[PDB]
Amino acid sequence: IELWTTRNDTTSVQAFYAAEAGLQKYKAALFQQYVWREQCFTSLARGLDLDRDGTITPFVNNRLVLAQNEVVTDANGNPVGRYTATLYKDAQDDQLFTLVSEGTSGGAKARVQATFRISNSDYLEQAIFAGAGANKWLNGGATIRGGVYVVGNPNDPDQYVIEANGNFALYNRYDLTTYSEVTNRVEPSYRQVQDLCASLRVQYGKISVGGSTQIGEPNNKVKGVFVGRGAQDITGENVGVCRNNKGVCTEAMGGFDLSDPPPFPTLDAKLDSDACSAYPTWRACLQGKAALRIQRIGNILSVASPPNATLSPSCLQAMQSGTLTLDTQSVDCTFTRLDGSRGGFRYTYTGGQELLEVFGDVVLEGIDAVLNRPVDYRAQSGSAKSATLAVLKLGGNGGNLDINGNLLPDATFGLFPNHALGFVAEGDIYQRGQHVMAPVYAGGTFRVVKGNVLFGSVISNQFCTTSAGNQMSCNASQKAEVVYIRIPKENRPALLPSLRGGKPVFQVLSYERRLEHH
Repeated sequence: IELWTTRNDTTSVQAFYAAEAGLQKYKAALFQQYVWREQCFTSLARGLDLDRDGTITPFVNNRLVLAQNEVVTDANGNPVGRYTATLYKDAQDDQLFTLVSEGTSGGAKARVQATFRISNSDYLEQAIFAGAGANKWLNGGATIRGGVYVVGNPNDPDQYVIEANGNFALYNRYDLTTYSEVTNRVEPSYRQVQDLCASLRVQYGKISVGGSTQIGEPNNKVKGVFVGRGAQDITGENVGVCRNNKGVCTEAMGGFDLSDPPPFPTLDAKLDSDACSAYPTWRACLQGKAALRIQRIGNILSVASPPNATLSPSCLQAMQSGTLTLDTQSVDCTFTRLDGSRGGFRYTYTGGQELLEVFGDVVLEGIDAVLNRPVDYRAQSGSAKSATLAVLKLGGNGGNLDINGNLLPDATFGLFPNHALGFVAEGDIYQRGQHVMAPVYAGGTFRVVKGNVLFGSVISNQFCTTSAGNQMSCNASQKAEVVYIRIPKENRPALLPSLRGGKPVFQVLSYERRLEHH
């Protein structure tokens, strides 16, 4: 709202009010279009979603009319004037917008206008976010339903960071009927999605694409391929080809398309997220927000949380060795709070279909974890049905995770992705179970066996596929698969990274009002 003192005649002041009525109405609407995108995502420079249903009305010749001859009314609801609000985008900078409201009132005409700089967070949505690798970021076959973001090595922007010549497919849809009886773990609205919002981004480096590689499909194809310094760093036999089961099928194709892009999140760097931004490091955050937190320096197991609640010796017995393996004997790491709330994790064994409930977030430092049998999970943190398990390194020991059986959420409790269990591993992750449904972070590398599929997302410094569980050699030629399933920001494991494309800004660069007639 803008208030000022004047000595102008009543006539011109009413012309100003008419215009200022238009500007401040649609400055609010413009800001509201800015908050609706901080909640598929498309930038403001490509139009507005005036409905708020995904229908975008674009800018024509950099201009978009928001209101033509709309009338301003007095307190009694009679016409005092008309105004016309027009929204203009800058030809050069796709973040600069000018809102203009020409007003008229009783034969007096006034014009007021404001320039904004608007940029959205653009929460990154990819099946695989890769880090810095070893000079290899994805090794071995893969079929990725979702985006793949790779950061690369800033001190070598000439390194092919993806030399896919076959053995690699990246799609922008999935349907969960194609997998063995896992559809009853996911919410109806989430079982077949045809817009995954996939893209290929590589911040530092080049990429090569050879025959039978498939970045998108002729029908449903990827929403952009933004690599390195420009379109120059998109090499290969298959660029511009978009025939079926070959080539790069893309809408847009240039260089890395992000300002303020996020670095690979690491335990020892600040992680600016709704839960962890106050702490100096992501690790300090996990440590401090953990419900259950156990450390292990050599043979000592020191409990650091819950500091005012008791544990069962069964719980601490299980991690004696420095490796928590679940398998065939139940382990109860829960405790009860002051107010009758539970905390920790509990792992029952059935004979059939196991259970691992997690109440709040739990982090084990200097401890490895292996879940050696299929297990259903249930997780909550008071209101929300989400939680995190962290295995962190401590003195170079621990921090690895092994999921050798299936790992799904329990249908009874909740359904994906309104029910998710997240995994932070500072070391490596090896999945030999056929189906695990979780968002996953591996500070080191994330290994997976041909044939097994992970639903959720992997953030990891390296991704690798292997021929068999026996193996740890990355050279593989068959395919593992990752299926990106968006998890809504609410009911998302708080202690996981929330990677943003850019910084959120809604800032006024200038404001002006001119009288144009009497």
